[PDB]
Amino acid sequence: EKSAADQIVDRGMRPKLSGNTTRHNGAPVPSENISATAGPQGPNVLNDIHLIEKLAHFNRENVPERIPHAKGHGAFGELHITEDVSEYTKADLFQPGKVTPLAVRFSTVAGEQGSPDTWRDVHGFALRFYTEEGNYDIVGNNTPTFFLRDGMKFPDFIHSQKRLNKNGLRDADMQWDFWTRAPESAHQVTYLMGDRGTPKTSRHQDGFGSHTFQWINAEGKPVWVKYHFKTRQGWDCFTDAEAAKVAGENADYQREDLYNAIENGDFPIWDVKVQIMPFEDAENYRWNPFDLTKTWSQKDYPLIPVGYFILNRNPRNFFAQIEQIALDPGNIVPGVGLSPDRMLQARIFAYADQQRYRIGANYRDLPVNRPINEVNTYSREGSMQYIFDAEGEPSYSPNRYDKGAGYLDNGTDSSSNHTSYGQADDIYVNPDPHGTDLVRAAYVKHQDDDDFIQPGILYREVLDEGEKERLADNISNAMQGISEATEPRVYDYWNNVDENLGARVKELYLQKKA
Amino acid sequence: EKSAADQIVDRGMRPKLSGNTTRHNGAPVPSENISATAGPQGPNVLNDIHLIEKLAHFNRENVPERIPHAKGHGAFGELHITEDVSEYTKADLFQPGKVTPLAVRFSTVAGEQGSPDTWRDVHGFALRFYTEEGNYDIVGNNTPTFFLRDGMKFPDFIHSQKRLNKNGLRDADMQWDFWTRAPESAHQVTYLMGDRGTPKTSRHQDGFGSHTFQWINAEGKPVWVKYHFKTRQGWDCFTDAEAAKVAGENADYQREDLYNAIENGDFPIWDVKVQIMPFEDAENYRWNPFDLTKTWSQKDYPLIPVGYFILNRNPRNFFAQIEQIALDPGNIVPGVGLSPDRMLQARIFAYADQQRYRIGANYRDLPVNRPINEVNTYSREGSMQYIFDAEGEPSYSPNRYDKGAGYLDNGTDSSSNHTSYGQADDIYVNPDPHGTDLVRAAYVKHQDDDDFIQPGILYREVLDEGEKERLADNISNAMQGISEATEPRVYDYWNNVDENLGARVKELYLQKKA
Amino acid sequence: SEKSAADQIVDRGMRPKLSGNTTRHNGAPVPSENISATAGPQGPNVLNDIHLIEKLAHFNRENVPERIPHAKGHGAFGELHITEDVSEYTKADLFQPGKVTPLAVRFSTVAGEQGSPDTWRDVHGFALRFYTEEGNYDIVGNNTPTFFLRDGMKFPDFIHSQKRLNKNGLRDADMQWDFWTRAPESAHQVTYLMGDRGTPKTSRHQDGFGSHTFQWINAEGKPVWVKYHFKTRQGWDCFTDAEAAKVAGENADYQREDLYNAIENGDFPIWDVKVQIMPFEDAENYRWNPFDLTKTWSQKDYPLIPVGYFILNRNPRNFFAQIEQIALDPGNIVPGVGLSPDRMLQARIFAYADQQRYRIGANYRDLPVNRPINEVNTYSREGSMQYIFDAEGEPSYSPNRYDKGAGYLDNGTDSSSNHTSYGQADDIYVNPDPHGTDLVRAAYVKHQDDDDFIQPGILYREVLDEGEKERLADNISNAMQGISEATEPRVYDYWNNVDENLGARVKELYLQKKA
Ligand SMILES: NC(=O)C1=CN([C@@H]2O[C@H](COP(=O)(O)OP(=O)(O)OC[C@H]3O[C@@H](n4cnc5c(N)ncnc54)[C@H](OP(=O)(O)O)[C@@H]3O)[C@@H](O)[C@H]2O)C=CC1
Ligand SMILES: NC(=O)C1=CN([C@@H]2O[C@H](COP(=O)(O)OP(=O)(O)OC[C@H]3O[C@@H](n4cnc5c(N)ncnc54)[C@H](OP(=O)(O)O)[C@@H]3O)[C@@H](O)[C@H]2O)C=CC1
Ligand SMILES: NC(=O)C1=CN([C@@H]2O[C@H](COP(=O)(O)OP(=O)(O)OC[C@H]3O[C@@H](n4cnc5c(N)ncnc54)[C@H](OP(=O)(O)O)[C@@H]3O)[C@@H](O)[C@H]2O)C=CC1
Ligand code: HEM
Ligand code: HEM
Ligand code: HEM
Ligand SMILES: [Cl-]
Ligand SMILES: [Cl-]
Repeated sequence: EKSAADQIVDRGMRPKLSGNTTRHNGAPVPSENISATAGPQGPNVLNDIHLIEKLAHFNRENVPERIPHAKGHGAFGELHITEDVSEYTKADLFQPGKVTPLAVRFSTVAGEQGSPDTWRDVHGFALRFYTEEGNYDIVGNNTPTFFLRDGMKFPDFIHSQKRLNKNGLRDADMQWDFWTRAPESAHQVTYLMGDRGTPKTSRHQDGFGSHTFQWINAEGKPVWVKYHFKTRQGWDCFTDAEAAKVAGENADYQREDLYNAIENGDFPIWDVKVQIMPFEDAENYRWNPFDLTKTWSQKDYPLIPVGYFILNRNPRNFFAQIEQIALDPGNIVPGVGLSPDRMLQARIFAYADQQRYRIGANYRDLPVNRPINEVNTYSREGSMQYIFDAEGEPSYSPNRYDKGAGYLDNGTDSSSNHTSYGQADDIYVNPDPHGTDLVRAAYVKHQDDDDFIQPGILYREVLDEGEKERLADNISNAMQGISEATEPRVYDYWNNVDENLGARVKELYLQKKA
Repeated sequence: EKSAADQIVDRGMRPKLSGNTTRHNGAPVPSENISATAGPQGPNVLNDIHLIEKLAHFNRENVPERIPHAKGHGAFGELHITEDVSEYTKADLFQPGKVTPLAVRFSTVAGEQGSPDTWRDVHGFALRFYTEEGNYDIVGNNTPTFFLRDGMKFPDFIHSQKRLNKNGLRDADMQWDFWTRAPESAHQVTYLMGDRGTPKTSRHQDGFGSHTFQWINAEGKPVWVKYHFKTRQGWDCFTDAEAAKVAGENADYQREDLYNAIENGDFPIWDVKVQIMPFEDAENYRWNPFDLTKTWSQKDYPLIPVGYFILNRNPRNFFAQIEQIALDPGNIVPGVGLSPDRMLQARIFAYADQQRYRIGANYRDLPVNRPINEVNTYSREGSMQYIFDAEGEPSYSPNRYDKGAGYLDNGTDSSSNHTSYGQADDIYVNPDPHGTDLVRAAYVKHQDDDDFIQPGILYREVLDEGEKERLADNISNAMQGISEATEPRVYDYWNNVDENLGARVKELYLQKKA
Repeated sequence: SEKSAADQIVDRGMRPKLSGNTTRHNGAPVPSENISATAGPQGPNVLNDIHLIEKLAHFNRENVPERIPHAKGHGAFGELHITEDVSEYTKADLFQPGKVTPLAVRFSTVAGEQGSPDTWRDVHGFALRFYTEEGNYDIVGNNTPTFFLRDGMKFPDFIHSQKRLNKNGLRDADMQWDFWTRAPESAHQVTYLMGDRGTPKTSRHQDGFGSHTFQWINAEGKPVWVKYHFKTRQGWDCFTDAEAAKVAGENADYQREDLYNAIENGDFPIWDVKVQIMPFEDAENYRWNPFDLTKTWSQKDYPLIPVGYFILNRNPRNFFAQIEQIALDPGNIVPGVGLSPDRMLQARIFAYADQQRYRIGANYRDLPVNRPINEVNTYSREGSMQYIFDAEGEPSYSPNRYDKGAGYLDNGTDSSSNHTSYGQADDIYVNPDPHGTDLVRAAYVKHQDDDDFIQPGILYREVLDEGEKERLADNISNAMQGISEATEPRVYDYWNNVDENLGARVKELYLQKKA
């Protein structure tokens, strides 16, 4: 019952201790039960050192929860490569036969800590691979798409899914007012309002990178990729009513399920697959290949196998290793790049920015966040600096010593004299930008790009009749509480997805409005 | 539609705005919808100033939640004095005819920010009165008693009610292991496991100061007091099953109920009453009068009316005025004092300590935390200093200027030359300390002091047959999941409360188990 | 080389020497430390230069709140060696015969901020940590046997008066003297401060003192009162007022640099560790209140008793990580050591950890320099930046059904109900008579010779040589420059109260320099 992740999860852990407790300076604790007073009925004294230390540290246990994805849980495990994808990527963890330790965190989106796992919501599906060339995180979701195509709109969407400023209540009118006024949301809202909005567990859902990313091979050739993590346990979903019943019975149903499964040796597995779009295919694809609200059809780009991952290790300490994990899509490694997906580009900034605040400036030094290789950096100081460089090493580059600089640099000067390095392939090999100016512009318009065609295809060509009916039923449930002003916007929105769906949504909504 | 609290709840509020949005420097925002790129398909530029500002501030929305009592909600209103209690207290807010603005926050204890209002739990009942001699907070609960008599044990109790370190799950075995090994808990556990563990709303419960406090009149004469807030709406409780059903239907049931009631003009009212124990009655009472786990019998000390309070104003902004309120039992005013209740004495330190961290060093300056009178303090600086003293005023006392010093001081020197002020009645007029040394000691033992007699009396003399049966049923439900190691300890604990209760608890537990 | 017993401690958290190329904080290779990525050579900077943003953002977060007070300081590591038998007086492990214990020290000024000169006239901090087998024992002392105040309520007043005016950010002579003359309990320490010892040349050329009365308790539980004295083997060596001010401009880090260089060159500074020991029963009848910080115990009544020595033989590996982030705290006591009814000390026992929780973070105790050598067994958990955590599944509460344990007075299995009592809290201190049964705000118990002026008067009349007496008056009159006309007579009276001849000379010199 060993795990490749054991090295990682044992970092920072004390041995088992017994006898008597100590204060934080190591001195023996007199009592955990009775505080010191000036006479049995006299006042508490200021100098009960343990009392104050115990209370003060208790007072500082809590830290800001994530916004969004506050409610979550995770595990550790292993990635196993079983295919040869070296033609497409030089990324070390993806080379033939590689086995790489991993962490994963699953989550909901809108609710706070302690909110139920089985509220209808997207679920986060966020992986870290502790690779030989650094931590590579694929911070995904249980959906191949998402609600928006521009990060500028992300805080609007998340406030609309959270609580009204006046009274701290979540609100149907607000959710639908936003969604109908941001019709790019239709693809993901259709997915969310279906059966997959309420998966039973974290084990019984697929995961996806959602965004288009780039793979680059040893020769520098790029291809566009999408990640699919296909559950070996299978999709398994509650109905709307079932999900609510479970929310009241066990708000931590999914957290408990994953813990139990691993504790019992029932290790969940996902097959890792990719869609691969040749660089030359992108401009002419029927949909914009970088628009997050557009999936690539699997009839055009079938899933290609890479390997599998398995979760075989529960955390040693939930707070230290899961609450404090700092999963970040900007944690890329050689052989992997980004794309002109504006949502992705905003994310590459946003996660580390939040983590610097939520955890601290030195969050990268915490056991679960350190890579397996040594970090060679000129960064220094900051709050709670546990790790520091070898004595006397330089704080600046270029310098006259040997600590070094970037791989493009010579290590000895500032690259003046008009030195150029060229295309920043490590970010991504870019396609045509279609303009020479700083602009605020639409995405390049491809033949079938609109806000409604893909969820309409889902409804008309993929869903069975039971799925179609449950979708309409779920939507009409989610509509209860909207204002009269919002009603026709919602009718119009669903009509635009499909006129039969829209008709049925309105029919059921009106029956329930009573 | 007016409230005395209007002055307070309007502090910090912007006027209604329209037109277009602005950045935080006041410059016009170009778009809330589209971010700037270098070409339509080019990379996002670093200098989309609004994008980064919007994302970065979004990233910092969350702050540490309270530990404990994270999940709560509140309102504002008025305290009205209707009786003359000036013979007992000189406290300004309690003088005849006085009408004082108030805030209140209600809460659960164990769960985090998103957790259901209707989990079985104690409910917090925390009041601020914005008096002419400062903010006076009575930070109470919906129970006249509590689980412990020494603050040293408080973090143990709260960890036992929260989540296991390994897996983030709450745990029955942990809750009962602590409760039965800390049998002082029996009084409150009996109250908690009865109907009152699941009140339907915040309006349908009493509130209590719980601790013994002190009242001092204009002549300096002290009496011991306990606060009772008697609901005019009446106690109204869910069954165990009903509370869980509601948790799944609406995790914010009580928050929503209070908001709706006030919005609809159905203003909830509580009658404010006190028990008053003469200073000379304390040593000879059948129970220790300062032990939080001991209530004063209302047969011995009947409720004496003081006035009523009414909640007639919802917050303008929930986060700003409720999440950020810093309710603190150390917020006492002239005419009110403490007592040798060790729990109370620990609390007088603990709340401000947490608030300095949870909110910030300058939390007292936030609109909802400022008193109505001007604060004259030598404190200065700290993070986010909004309010500062008049230009050039001195930073130290004693000084040669006019800002002043304490009311006991002369305003000109340091009170050297062996100056004494005598008894610190503003803290409390103390009873005998029963010793001359710094000690860790039991409370003074009164005739009927033990851990079990009071809940036994509740069971044997107060509860009706349905209440007694539901109590046993609730306990046996809450026991599901305890280890075989814990079972006999729990059987014994309940037998100590009452032999018939204990027998029924074991009977129902064994029926439900396996 | 030169080994140190402190090597274990100072090596904690240190990376090996690295070469080749730099990496981002996720471990991926850095393309450039020189050029940022743009959309075309003359195009805009792109958002997704991940290294650029990470480098700038972590740079932006390098600074942390400096200490208030004692912001400007520096330190080293070394060894405590016991050479005498004091076991009849204390059971404290580090003080037992033959014991060798690793140590840290930080020296400092008081009023100035992080960038301010080491040689401004000021008290100097002398703060020791001993990494003992029974926990970290810190003696957070100063280079004076006394201090300005006898009640912690007044401490923030004194420190604001030594810092900057609220309106304009300037330090101010009038404010300093207005406070001192209105708080005449300050006279003892101000006399010490204004003499030669206000300007020691280096950290090595000054004594250290615990200042407060502490308590020692032996194996049988018998207490004695003690004061610590750390007697420099290098000897007191002081600048004049003029010399110190010149050095302040020439090298603001004169003392920091001196200590670094001394240790690098193998010139390890040493102090002899001694105590005054006052029998418990002597306390009530001493001519001065033995718990009043403004009162020293005469060495004629209580001579210095030798204990051992300490030596500084190791420079820090990283100044910020090991010195700026050290959390020295007088509340870090160990078995065999206790407190006393010195109200300044009692306030300090609260204040340091309180500031450190803010200045560093909730989990500051887990940083390499702050961890003891023994394992910490605590039910505390979580908090920001939790690096260290308990063994998997260990309980978070006591009493519990497992083995993690509780306090040494507890039984480990219940809450000590049923009216359990443990008795006198000797680990805090064996208390003397409290002289009352009520919560009060009261003077200290008045001993025969207690006043605010006799002790500095004795220093002036019986201890100082003629040169010291004259330089004292000259230094005081220099420090008075800038006081208001209102403050002048207060200062004249204050010095007259110390000694009429000193007062006359102070006024003479002050008026010569004013006009
Ligand atoms: N292309 C993609 O990456 C994905 C697309 N979709 C949706 O399917 C539509 C067609 O895509 P395309 O790949 O061309 O067609 P395909 O028929 O090849 O794929 C349809 C996909 O939809 C999934 N699916 C089945 N039931 C549901 C449901 N209740 N809710 C959400 N998804 C479900 C299928 O999973 P299964 O094989 O287990 O039946 C399958 O992955 C798209 O418009 C999109 O909305 C959904 C998931 C992935
Ligand atoms: N003394 C006090 O301040 C209080 C005591 N108690 C409990 O009552 C016992 C007797 O106290 P005493 O004042 O001498 O006797 P009393 O008969 O005068 O008061 C009994 C109290 O118990 C309340 N009560 C009724 N049902 C329940 C229940 N389901 N769960 C919890 N409380 C309930 C009553 O409320 P109501 O009048 O509305 O029926 C009343 O306030 C105590 O041992 C204590 O456990 C409870 C509340 C306050
Ligand atoms: N009792 C104590 O713990 C100390 C007292 N003092 C001062 O000395 C006075 C007499 O104390 P007592 O112990 O009875 O007499 P002692 O003669 O036994 O001791 C006098 C002390 O004063 C020190 N001293 C010498 N020059 C100066 C100076 N320039 N500035 C400050 N201190 C100096 C001496 O150091 P050295 O032996 O090297 O000459 C010695 O430690 C006290 O009122 C106090 O002000 C000062 C330091 C410690
Ligand atoms: C521009 C759009 C988005 C922005 C700005 C954004 C930003 C953030 C931030 C700041 C966090 C908190 C990170 C932390 O504090 O550790 C977060 C959490 C998370 N986000 Fe996003 N997000 C966006 C869209 C997405 C998308 C499209 C996905 C999936 C493809 C996603 C998946 C997740 C997941 C899984 C988490 C939780 C990670 C964990 O378990 O720790 N987000 N997001
Ligand atoms: C020694 C025992 C206790 C300690 C150390 C303690 C400490 C605390 C702390 C630190 C907070 C968070 C405050 C904040 O961050 O704003 C809190 C919340 C709270 N406590 Fe306690 N507590 C104790 C027992 C009690 C008792 C006996 C009562 C009732 C009589 C009580 C009622 C409350 C309430 C109502 C809140 C939430 C206040 C709000 O709504 O903001 N606590 N407690
Ligand atoms: C009631 C009076 C006093 C209070 C409230 C007080 C409080 C403090 C605080 C809060 C710090 C900053 C600690 C940190 O953040 O690490 C500090 C620094 C310091 N204090 Fe005090 N102090 C008092 C009097 C004294 C006395 C009498 C002495 C010496 C006997 C002393 C010696 C020091 C030293 C040496 C430092 C710097 C420690 C270091 O180098 O890190 N203080 N003081
Ligand atoms: Cl920040
Ligand atoms: Cl803090």
